[PDB]
Amino acid sequence: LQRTLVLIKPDAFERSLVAEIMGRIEKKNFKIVSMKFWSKAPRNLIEQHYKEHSEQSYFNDLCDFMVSGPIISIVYEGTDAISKIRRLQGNILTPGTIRGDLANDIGENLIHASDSEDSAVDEISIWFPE
Amino acid sequence: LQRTLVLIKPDAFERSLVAEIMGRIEKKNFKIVSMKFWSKAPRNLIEQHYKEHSEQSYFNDLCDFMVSGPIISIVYEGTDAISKIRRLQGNILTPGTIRGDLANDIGENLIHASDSEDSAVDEISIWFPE
Amino acid sequence: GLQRTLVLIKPDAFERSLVAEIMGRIEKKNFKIVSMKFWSKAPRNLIEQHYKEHSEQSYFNDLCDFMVSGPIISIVYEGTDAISKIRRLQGNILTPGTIRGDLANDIGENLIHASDSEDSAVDEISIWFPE
Amino acid sequence: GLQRTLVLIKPDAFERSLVAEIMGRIEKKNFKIVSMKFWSKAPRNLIEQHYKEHSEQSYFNDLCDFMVSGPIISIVYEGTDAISKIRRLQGNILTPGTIRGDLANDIGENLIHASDSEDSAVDEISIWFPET
Amino acid sequence: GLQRTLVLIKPDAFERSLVAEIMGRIEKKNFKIVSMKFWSKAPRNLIEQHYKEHSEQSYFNDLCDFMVSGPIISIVYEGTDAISKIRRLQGNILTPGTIRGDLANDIGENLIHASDSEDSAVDEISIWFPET
Amino acid sequence: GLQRTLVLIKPDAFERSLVAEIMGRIEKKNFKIVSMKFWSKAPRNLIEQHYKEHSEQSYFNDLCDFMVSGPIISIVYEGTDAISKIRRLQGNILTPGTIRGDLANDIGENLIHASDSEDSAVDEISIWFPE
Ligand SMILES: Cc1cn([C@H]2C[C@H](O)[C@@H](COP(=O)(O)OP(=O)(O)O)O2)c(=O)[nH]c1=O
Ligand SMILES: Cc1cn([C@H]2C[C@H](O)[C@@H](COP(=O)(O)OP(=O)(O)O)O2)c(=O)[nH]c1=O
Ligand SMILES: Cc1cn([C@H]2C[C@H](O)[C@@H](COP(=O)(O)OP(=O)(O)O)O2)c(=O)[nH]c1=O
Ligand SMILES: Cc1cn([C@H]2C[C@H](O)[C@@H](COP(=O)(O)OP(=O)(O)O)O2)c(=O)[nH]c1=O
Ligand SMILES: Cc1cn([C@H]2C[C@H](O)[C@@H](COP(=O)(O)OP(=O)(O)O)O2)c(=O)[nH]c1=O
Ligand SMILES: Cc1cn([C@H]2C[C@H](O)[C@@H](COP(=O)(O)OP(=O)(O)O)O2)c(=O)[nH]c1=O
Ligand SMILES: [Mg+2]
Ligand SMILES: [Mg+2]
Ligand SMILES: [Mg+2]
Ligand SMILES: [Mg+2]
Ligand SMILES: [Mg+2]
Ligand SMILES: [Mg+2]
Repeated sequence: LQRTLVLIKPDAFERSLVAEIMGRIEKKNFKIVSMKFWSKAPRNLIEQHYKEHSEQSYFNDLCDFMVSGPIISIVYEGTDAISKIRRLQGNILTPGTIRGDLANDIGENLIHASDSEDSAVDEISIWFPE
Repeated sequence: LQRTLVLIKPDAFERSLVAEIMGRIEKKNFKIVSMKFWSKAPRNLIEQHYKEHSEQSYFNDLCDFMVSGPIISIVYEGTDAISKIRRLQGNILTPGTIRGDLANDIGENLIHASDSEDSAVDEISIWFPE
Repeated sequence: GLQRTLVLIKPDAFERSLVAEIMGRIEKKNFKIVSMKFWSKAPRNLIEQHYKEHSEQSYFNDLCDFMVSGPIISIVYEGTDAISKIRRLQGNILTPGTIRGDLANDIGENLIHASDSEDSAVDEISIWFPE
Repeated sequence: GLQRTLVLIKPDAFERSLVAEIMGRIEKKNFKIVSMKFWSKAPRNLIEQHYKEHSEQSYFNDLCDFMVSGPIISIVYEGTDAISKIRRLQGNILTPGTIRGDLANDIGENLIHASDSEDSAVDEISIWFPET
Repeated sequence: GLQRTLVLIKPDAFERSLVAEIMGRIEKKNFKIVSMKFWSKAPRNLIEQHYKEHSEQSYFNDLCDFMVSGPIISIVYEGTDAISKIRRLQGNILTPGTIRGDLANDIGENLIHASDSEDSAVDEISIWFPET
Repeated sequence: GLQRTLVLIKPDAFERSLVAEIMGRIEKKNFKIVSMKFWSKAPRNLIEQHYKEHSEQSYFNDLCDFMVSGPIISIVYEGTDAISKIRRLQGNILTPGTIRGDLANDIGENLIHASDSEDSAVDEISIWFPE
């Protein structure tokens, strides 16, 4: 039984897919543990969240995009939660997942889910320092 | 163009209807303006929110219920937003609405939506004092 | 005020693959299945009892003919005020939001029966669930 | 008996990605497609003919500019009582359960048009499918 | 050609209100119901017969106590390649797109059983529908 | 990497009322309709061109027969990497999550065609949209 961090990206709000995305996590029996609405995320928070990528050349376009609209940060709890929600997120190639059914751009891909126990602990501390 | 207050009640979490409910408001083109997750709402907040009802004999069962599980408080924005989201909420008698399609008890009815300009201003100040 | 009502999923439901869709609308309003029977063909006897009140109508035989034209499922549903709330779920072909309102388009081929009163329920339930 | 009626999927439907959602509700009510055309941009005179009863109203020009602001789909549907049944499906932005009731929140950007009468239906059909 | 297979809707499905959701996915894949029974409580020997290949495992008793903890529905489905197609629909809790992949998160509370072979299928069917 | 691909909604789609469901899956993956035509009956000519590569197969005539058995809609879709992504949406009757995976159950009656490569798209698009 784990906790993991999810961000619902601005494009979800654009395309009104917010509930669709959350619904898929709900219908798999994961529980909201805490949650925040950000009309525009503090760019500092975004930069930390993507620190890993600061050296990639796409980094700035990424931060620009993540701050160009609302986002929701969620802490989800459930059995094998990190691994499972990752699979649920999927990729824009494989049907059945969130990115597989709804997303279409390597950049505008609707959702973030932590990919490891370390990044999960880390990403939760970023959005939910308390 | 108005702002209104919505609560998603504990029974929504019980029955995993949270996204279903939010989805219906999203698909009608209303926008999240701000939002809070409460694993257990401060009973003080609940009592204020339902002050109007303190004289009714059902009052305490009501507060007990509203605090027996998570709730989400949302500020929604959109044309005629107060009136419309009210209609959307509906009642447990009329199909097509949230309560009409999903709820079934006069007490456990999934959602709250402000019913007037005054109560809307008031209810937003309660959950979102800033 | 807990109650019980009798529901028939009609042959057009199977024909058109709307069995899950119909039941799911009843399930989402928090009604519980209490008894259920699948009938590949319903005894013309049982049908005529079910629609005994209509025996003196022009449409009585085409009704029966149709009700035996394919499978049907009889369900006993249970929940607060079930008799009347499931009735509103069923609705009519004129009111969007209901089962007939969204999915049906014909006076006769209309997907679902639901008891219209307590007398009818107690009565209908007996027909389909003699036990 | 069988009627035919004319539907237009408006540009807001394409923008908001509700084209399948809309056609879906009509499909699930057991109505069939007889004719269908996709217009990346509907010609302005077609739009102006289609709304000709509206030609004197203040909103007339803005309406047409809107209906021309993006793609539209015109569809002839066939089904029992199609005209009235599909009018009802469309509903309005005050009626939960209908297309405009669940999905629309604007007097002008309301996703869909359907013929409102036997004659307006026959008329509207010849505009979008004159080759008959 | 046509096969028949046996499905069980488990008690977790009734608790979580996913009975229509589950049957729906099989219905949309074009499989037909031939037989169906609702059990408010399935008799324990039926459950124990149904899982008899499992009788030596540690989990055997807990499994049966679970399958008896609430209602279940048994269904015979008919369709082309039904056994394998419906096994695949069920999937597992690691495979998005399937019943267990989208809706389940427990090794035991996994909503649905379907026959996994021609023989297990014929066998399982006589257990729940012995009157044939 | 914007692309265009040709999609056919087959006669089983209409027969079974899955036209909106199919298109909606394409719409939700953010693909845009660029051209569209409804055909109450498709010219056996156009079909045979479309399936010219299969002309030497056992199934070639039943294929054609079926493709003319009811309406079809040809759609030109457009979006990043559309040719290949719509192909994965279409999937096969063995893989849940795809159109065929969820909705189809037959080698032949399988609801939808999508271009399998750029050559096929450019080629197919021409057949159905000569203009
Ligand atoms: C790898 C990669 C990422 N990105 C951007 C878009 C993504 O939203 C974000 C994160 O990408 P990445 O960390 O590779 O994937 P995930 O979202 O599964 O963690 O960085 C690109 O724009 N191009 C790329 O090649
Ligand atoms: C009127 C009423 C309310 N309640 C409880 C349940 C409801 O969640 C809450 C509010 O009821 P009310 O203010 O009447 O309706 P709304 O939710 O539309 O504002 O009070 C009862 O339990 N019984 C009653 O008769
Ligand atoms: C009234 C009527 C009913 N029927 C059929 C379909 C109905 O489900 C059944 C009884 O009709 P009715 O009492 O109108 O509907 P309900 O199912 O709501 O009781 O008989 C007709 O075929 N034609 C008719 O004119
Ligand atoms: C009344 C009205 C309609 N419209 C648009 C949206 C309507 O679909 C169309 C015709 O209006 P109207 O005839 O009132 O609505 P309906 O479409 O139900 O017949 O014109 C406006 O843009 N402004 C307006 O004030
Ligand atoms: C493996 C396993 C199964 N089960 C339950 C859930 C399974 O549906 C059933 C049989 O297990 P198994 O044969 O592994 O799964 P399947 O249902 O895919 O054949 O028993 C447990 O309760 N505990 C376990 O460790
Ligand atoms: C291979 C094959 C195809 N068909 C039909 C249905 C297929 O959609 C069409 C071409 O077959 P195929 O190339 O296998 O499928 P796809 O549609 O993915 O190209 O011909 C058969 O009826 N039987 C067969 O064995
Ligand atoms: Mg990553
Ligand atoms: Mg009130
Ligand atoms: Mg009646
Ligand atoms: Mg009008
Ligand atoms: Mg097995
Ligand atoms: Mg191929």
